[PDB]
Amino acid sequence: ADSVNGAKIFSANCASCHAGGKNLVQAQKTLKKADLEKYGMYSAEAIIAQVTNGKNAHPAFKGRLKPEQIEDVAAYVLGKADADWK
Ligand code: HEC
Repeated sequence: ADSVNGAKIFSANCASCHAGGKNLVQAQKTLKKADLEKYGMYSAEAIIAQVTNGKNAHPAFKGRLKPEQIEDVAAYVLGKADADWK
């Protein structure tokens, strides 16, 4: 997958709710590494799944994003989390 492209996908599709790796509307569930771990989301497969089909009422992106773009934003998210969202 492509982290750098994922940044772009993230800015257009995720950052409204997850700016800075945070969660503007549900502060308990951010994209920081510790919160991803807590919720069993610290993996590309988990993130892809969440974003694709959107369960837990999460926005679903299958309609508007290609698989490859979903893979890309997931790798982006994991990279950022590892870097503590800079
Ligand atoms: C609001 C309109 C959102 C947009 C757009 C996206 N996300 Fe989101 N995300 C949102 C909420 C309200 C929650 C918490 C409830 C839940 O379903 O988990 C989340 C959570 C996530 C998580 C899990 C974070 C954690 O458990 O700590 C991930 C990994 C996630 N969101 C990823 C993500 C991505 C990649 C997005 C764009 C493609 C995206 N979200 C958009 C709300 C909203």
